[PDB]
Amino acid sequence: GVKTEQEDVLAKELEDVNKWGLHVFRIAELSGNRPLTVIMHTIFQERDLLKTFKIPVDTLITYLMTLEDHYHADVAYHNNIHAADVVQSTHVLLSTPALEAVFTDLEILAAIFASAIHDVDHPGVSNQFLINTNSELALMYNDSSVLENHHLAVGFKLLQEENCDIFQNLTKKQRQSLRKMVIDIVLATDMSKHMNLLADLKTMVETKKVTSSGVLLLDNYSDRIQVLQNMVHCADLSNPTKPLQLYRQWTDRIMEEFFRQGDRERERGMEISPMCDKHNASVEKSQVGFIDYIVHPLWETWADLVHPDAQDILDTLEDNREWYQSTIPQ
Amino acid sequence: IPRFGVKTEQEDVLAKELEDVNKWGLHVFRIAELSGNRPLTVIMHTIFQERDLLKTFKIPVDTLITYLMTLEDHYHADVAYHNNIHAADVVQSTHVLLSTPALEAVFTDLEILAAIFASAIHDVDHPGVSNQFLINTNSELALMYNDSSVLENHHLAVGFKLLQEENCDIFQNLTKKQRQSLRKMVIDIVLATDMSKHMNLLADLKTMVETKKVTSSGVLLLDNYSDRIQVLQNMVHCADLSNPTKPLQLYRQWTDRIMEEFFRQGDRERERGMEISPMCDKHNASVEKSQVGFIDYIVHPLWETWADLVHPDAQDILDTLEDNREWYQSTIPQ
Amino acid sequence: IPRFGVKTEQEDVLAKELEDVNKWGLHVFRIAELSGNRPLTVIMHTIFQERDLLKTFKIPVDTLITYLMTLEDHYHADVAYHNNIHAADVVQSTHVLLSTPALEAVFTDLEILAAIFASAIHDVDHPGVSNQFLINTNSELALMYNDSSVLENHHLAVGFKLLQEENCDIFQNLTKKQRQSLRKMVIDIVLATDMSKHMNLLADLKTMVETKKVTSSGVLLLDNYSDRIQVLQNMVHCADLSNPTKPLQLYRQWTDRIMEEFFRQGDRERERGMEISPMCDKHNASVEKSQVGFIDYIVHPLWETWADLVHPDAQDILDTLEDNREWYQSTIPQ
Amino acid sequence: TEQEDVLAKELEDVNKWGLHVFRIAELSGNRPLTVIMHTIFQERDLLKTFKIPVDTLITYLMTLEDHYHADVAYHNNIHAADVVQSTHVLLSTPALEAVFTDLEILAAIFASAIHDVDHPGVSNQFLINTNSELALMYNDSSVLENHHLAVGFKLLQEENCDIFQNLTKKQRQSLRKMVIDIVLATDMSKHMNLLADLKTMVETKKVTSSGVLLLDNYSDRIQVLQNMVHCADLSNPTKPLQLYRQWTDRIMEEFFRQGDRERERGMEISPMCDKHNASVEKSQVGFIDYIVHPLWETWADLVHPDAQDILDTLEDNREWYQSTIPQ
Ligand SMILES: CC(C)Cn1c(=O)n(C)c(=O)c2nc[nH]c21
Ligand SMILES: CC(C)Cn1c(=O)n(C)c(=O)c2nc[nH]c21
Ligand SMILES: CC(C)Cn1c(=O)n(C)c(=O)c2nc[nH]c21
Ligand SMILES: CC(C)Cn1c(=O)n(C)c(=O)c2nc[nH]c21
Ligand SMILES: [Mg+2]
Ligand SMILES: [Mg+2]
Ligand SMILES: [Mg+2]
Ligand SMILES: [Mg+2]
Ligand SMILES: [Zn+2]
Ligand SMILES: [Zn+2]
Ligand SMILES: [Zn+2]
Ligand SMILES: [Zn+2]
Repeated sequence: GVKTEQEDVLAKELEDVNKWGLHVFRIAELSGNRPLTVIMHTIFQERDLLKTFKIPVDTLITYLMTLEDHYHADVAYHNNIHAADVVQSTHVLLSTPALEAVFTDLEILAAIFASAIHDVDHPGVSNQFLINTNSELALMYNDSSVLENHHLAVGFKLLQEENCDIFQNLTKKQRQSLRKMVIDIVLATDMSKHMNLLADLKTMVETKKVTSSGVLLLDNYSDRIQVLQNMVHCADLSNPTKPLQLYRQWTDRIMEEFFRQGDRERERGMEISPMCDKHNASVEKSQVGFIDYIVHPLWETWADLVHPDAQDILDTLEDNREWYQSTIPQ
Repeated sequence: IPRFGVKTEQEDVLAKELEDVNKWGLHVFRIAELSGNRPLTVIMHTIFQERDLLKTFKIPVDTLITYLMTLEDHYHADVAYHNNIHAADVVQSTHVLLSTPALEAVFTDLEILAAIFASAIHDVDHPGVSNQFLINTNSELALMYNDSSVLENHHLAVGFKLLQEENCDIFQNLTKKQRQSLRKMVIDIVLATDMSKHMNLLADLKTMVETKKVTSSGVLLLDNYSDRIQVLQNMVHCADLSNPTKPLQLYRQWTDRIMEEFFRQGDRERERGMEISPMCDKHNASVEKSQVGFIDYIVHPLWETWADLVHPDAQDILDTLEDNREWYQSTIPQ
Repeated sequence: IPRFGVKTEQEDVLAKELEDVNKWGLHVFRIAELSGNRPLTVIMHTIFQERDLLKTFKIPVDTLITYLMTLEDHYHADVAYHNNIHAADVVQSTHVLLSTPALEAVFTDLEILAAIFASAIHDVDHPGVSNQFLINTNSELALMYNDSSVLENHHLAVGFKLLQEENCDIFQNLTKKQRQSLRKMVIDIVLATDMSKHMNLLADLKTMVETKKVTSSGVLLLDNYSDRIQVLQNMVHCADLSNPTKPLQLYRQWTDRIMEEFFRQGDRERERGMEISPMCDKHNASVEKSQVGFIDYIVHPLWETWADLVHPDAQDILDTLEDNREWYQSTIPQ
Repeated sequence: TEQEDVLAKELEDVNKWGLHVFRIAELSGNRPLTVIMHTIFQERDLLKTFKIPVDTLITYLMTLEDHYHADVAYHNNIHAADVVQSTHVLLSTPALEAVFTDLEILAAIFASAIHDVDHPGVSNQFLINTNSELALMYNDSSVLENHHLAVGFKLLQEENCDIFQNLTKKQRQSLRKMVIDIVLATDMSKHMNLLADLKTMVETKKVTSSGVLLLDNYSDRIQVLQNMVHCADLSNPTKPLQLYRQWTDRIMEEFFRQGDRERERGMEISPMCDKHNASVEKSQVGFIDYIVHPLWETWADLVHPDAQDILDTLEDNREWYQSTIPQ
């Protein structure tokens, strides 16, 4: 945008880039459906990643638009807006006090890049649906973390398009390390890995060693990646912790995507997946259940790790939790 | 969706619309809305039944429906022109062209099957951007197909690959001979939809019109495979370029869609600092002029030659084309 | 249609050898020669007939043979160890392990089919280099599989993909539930052959041995999918690492082959200026020492645990392993 | 070093037609493709011209050579080395002095190097008949040729393998198109049209102020490069008899293996692939009479008289096989 209105409104919104509760939907509209491109770019300047890793601006914008282009516009929930949100949320979690000066620039880059591509080329249906229809993607990945593996493959592969290699100036050592962290992070986003991820996180909280700086102590890759994996995982499962105004938009979108999968399964004569049958759904009830058995249990543990950094996030969560609970019909 | 084995009110209305399946000018857009965005599946199913293809090739009905929905699911809902509605249109248009009097009893069931299947998969998984855009961005699709008929090769590969999903092999009961023949014809047909082949296709079509030969029943005579497939390639190519030959109401809807798709590519090209492709600049475009040029240089030359081949069965179609051409002519702002 | 699945005038001598298909120590190399380098095809064919799997799963014989030939053709003839002979060996070995008294009537026909098929495809299209080599060169394969169990994921993909070639779907008559169950078990088994999972597999095998339960019949009790697939994973893993437990004559040919393959990789890593992988440096090698070490830290701890699970069915296999270990120890140049 | 001397000794003929490519294979430890490419790249100063780091070049050459099947009797790294070296000699022909740019030269050499990479040792039809994944991906059209290209370019993406990293975008785009055009033209299904176009060019042949071929447009320039590499690919019968017979034995061994596999599967056995009903000699004479001679004869015209000796050797070899045809 130039010295006009359309710009001011966008730039004014990008001002909240470092705050939980960013009006990502507003930005999506204002940026002409380029929330991932503008939010990623802003965060990259904000963290001075272009300079640090010598990323030509044009290569970065080209890769970003390409990546965003590979998110499906026709998918209600798993699209570029969700990706921008997970990225922005991770960017905020990276700045939590308890993690001050803990992670390197490269590790920061990995968490942000991973967030950016963690759902690219999502068809809007689950792994199980792809497995049951014997999709080519499922045959390729042996029914294991099919989509997650695919998100990774596409994210890296897009680096190869014209003027898209944003890591062209990283040394071989940086590339090997970045790639491994990105893979470890994205694969951890598969919900089939939630429980174990949460378990290890709790075990870590029970070993919580703070440094002379009062900041978490991570002296090995295993601990370092585990925090990064859970961070991005919390960001991916953070809709319930956002201002009700946003949380509600996310809920309607996920439900629309689920119901759409349900209709496809109904068409094909397949068994309709949980929460995907629009004729017998409990949106309000499912949200409460989602928060009770997964979101709240996860964020609570995370709050313990960075205590008291995420205290406000939890309150918002428990609050939103009540809101939906009180909307449950009778 | 029905109630106690009876059609729903919507299914009934859908059925009444499908009554014009054998007519040029079907309200394909209404069919799309009434079918819940399943124009390709219903039109294909209607056509297979009408032509008794399920029995002839022993295609179980469940398998056909499953493959149809799967094929339709792979057309992009976010692509304004090259989507399932366009596929359904090319299918129904080819279906009407196959029934032309001049081609009565000319083709076998397998050739008919091939022309129809080819029409159904001809643009599957179209990304909404041209081959050149895929080539210039060094997409993996262009790498895989060596920048040659990139999209056309991809449509074919996807069309056939989907037969491998659960209960999707509609050709499971065909012998190897039928399958190799079917496959060869379908591949020959779809690759012929690449506009870069237009001129040579048209050159060949004319050659045939020059040496055209009618049989005992005033029907076209096509010996060798070269001439039979050539006619099928041109038939599906005509169908793919039939929007301007349709009643103005339908034609204008197609024009809005292709222009919307073109402008989106232009916008992406501009964002990327790439040269903007012809007719893709929403800031510097002449929709009317382009449609006039499109008809004069490509569509009319092709259809006039086809009208000649099946003379005089395509007379009305040609008259409608010329009328739409003049209409756009008088709209060009001066 | 031939007797053993492949034409051969030495068929008589092939029959003599194949009579030992149920025996530990089959002359797989001799069978490879007599069958015309078709060890995997004839041995698999023989086992399927013997176990009556063609009848049970309604597998047409021509389809089974076509798939087997296709699968075998996809093992590299230029790879000294991870080839069709190793595949045939693992299959036959798994076949014997499945027949151990302690497991009589424990596994279903579907589970048996999974273990055998998994063994057959577990190394298909192996390039003769390790996962790290594929990862360090940024190969397309490692890119696709995100550096995780690259080869193993590939073996599975190819194994299932080949079912799509002409007349190769040996599972065409299985119900959808049988296919999904089979598919899941096969994947679970092949992914477990990744040596990076050896320790965790063994640790679990030991825990099972500690909590070992038997039925009224003196047969292993396996209550849940978890314990079932675990025994099958370790079973195939044992067969894959069974060379040191075979008659010295056979064991030595396997050692010569794996060493040749390792050195082959070492020369490639040397040319490329890469760090040479362990045991892959022909200039600094201790073949004998390495075998003894392999037995002491990997092979014996695994087989001792397996022997305890099916005690005393594998006592002779364990005794041979120890006889062979001593042999290599006595050949270490001092 | 003892053999390093023999290698360098043999490599002195890299500019000569009839190089003992088989000996180079042995002396180099089966690295003919890599060594010959390296020599030619230095010989033509290509590393400097395009700023190709030596380490990157050799890594890619080894990687490309590794993707040639060592189990395949004919379409392997030895055949690729041979086609590259032959293309190298043809490019140096007097009638073409200073005609082609270093990018066009690079294109022809590169294309020759990758033109058969990852060849399975069976024909396109075999792949099509078995519904192989490759045929499904390429819609039964130039299946293998398309694949050779795809692999050739994909391998540039491996660790330190991008030999074109320092070419401008303009050069990369131009090179890619030329390489694709050249390799796709090695598909025998394109033979007749290529020849027809080469003959036409010979009819309307024009030369510059220096007497070298006058190639005015891309269409004409690429057509000459396509046919050059095509001639290099079909140059076995033009080499001295001793090498030629070694190649015939290799191709027949590959064909027979395919025939054995087709018979095992109950498939129709492809022409010349039935070891129980073969006519090696007859096939070579027919191959020369209907394809190799018509092609080389027209090329000889185009570069007259540069290829006279090559054509004479070809005709002699043909007479030789003729005399071995039974009955
Ligand atoms: C994996 C899935 C069960 C987790 N899950 C869920 O249950 N509901 C209801 C959601 O809305 C949702 N959004 C993301 N993940 C979600
Ligand atoms: C550019 C290509 C899609 C061909 N083409 C075209 O040029 N114009 C103007 C159209 O309206 C059109 N509609 C379909 N194809 C079209
Ligand atoms: C680590 C192991 C799986 C690979 N490995 C090995 O190291 N040695 C020494 C062998 O003899 C051997 N035989 C098969 N695999 C082997
Ligand atoms: C027909 C052709 C494509 C295959 N073909 C052949 O038939 N003969 C006799 C050869 O010597 C030969 N050399 C390469 N290709 C060959
Ligand atoms: Mg996800
Ligand atoms: Mg098209
Ligand atoms: Mg293995
Ligand atoms: Mg070739
Ligand atoms: Zn997500
Ligand atoms: Zn179309
Ligand atoms: Zn193995
Ligand atoms: Zn060749």
